[PDB]
Amino acid sequence: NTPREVTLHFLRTAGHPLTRWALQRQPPSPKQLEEEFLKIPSNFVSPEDLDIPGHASKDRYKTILPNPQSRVCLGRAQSQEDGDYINANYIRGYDGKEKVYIATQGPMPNTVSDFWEMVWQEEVSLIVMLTQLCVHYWPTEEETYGPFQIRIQDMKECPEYTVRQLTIQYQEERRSVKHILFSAWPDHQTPESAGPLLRLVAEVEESPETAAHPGPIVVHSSAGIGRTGCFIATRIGCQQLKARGEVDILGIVCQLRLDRGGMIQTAEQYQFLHHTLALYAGQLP
Repeated sequence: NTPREVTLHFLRTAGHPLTRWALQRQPPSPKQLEEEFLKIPSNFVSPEDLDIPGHASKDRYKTILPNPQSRVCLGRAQSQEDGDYINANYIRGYDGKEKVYIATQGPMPNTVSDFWEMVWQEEVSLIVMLTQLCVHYWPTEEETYGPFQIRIQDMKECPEYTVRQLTIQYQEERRSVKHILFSAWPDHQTPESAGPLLRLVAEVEESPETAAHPGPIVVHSSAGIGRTGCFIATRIGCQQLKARGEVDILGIVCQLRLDRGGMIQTAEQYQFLHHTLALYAGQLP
């Protein structure tokens, strides 16, 4: 037994299944949830676990690093660019389905081109952005980012988020990307309430998946783990509730940390998950 095998074994086997009923009517107590959250290992990687020269200039935070086993590598198919590094991980969706999301930090001014390279390479058609009133990496009208031309076709303000219809063109090929900006979500905090979050999840679910093999949904926030983690854990929890009438929230969080260290930052965020999914249960047939 080493520290890492202990970590991996916990994340791989821990679980606390909650029926619709137990979720709505008899959840674990706030104290039980705090103690449970604290037992979940972070699965952060040490800087000694990435061998990527000069990656630090492309990280917003020195301690929040992409796990190499699930890291998104930039193959540079479209650029004369240098190495393969972006702080972003592939995230498994419902039932362990691969590459349903890419959790990444919001672009820094020097990684905007890398972010757009990733959107192209991975055939991303949906971006979910979580923020509070981070750069303006999309254009007002039209901008070129490296080899890519991005144009905004439409901008629609909803009560809780702004939906932008964008296009990305490389050479002859121009793709549609839907962009959803959800504000009023501070880092290390929860949304103001669960309703706006559930309506964000519904907005994502109702987005048209035209592709034969759909790309990953890009979810980002400042660090790419707290608000990013809450969002993705909420969607997966809704999916489990709807398909099976139960949710294993502890398992969901553990599975997300296998994909990217530190997903879901606070016990309060973890408690809000339970609260949010208790509400979603009530919408169910």
